[PDB]
Amino acid sequence: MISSVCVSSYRGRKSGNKPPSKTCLKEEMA
Repeated sequence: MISSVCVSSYRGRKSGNKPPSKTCLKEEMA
């Protein structure tokens, strides 16, 4: 695997669409 932090370094490494301003992930979990 790739040594990363809590996240698995997956394509959705945008921070995830939080409850407000869902623009971080904006890529179906990728």
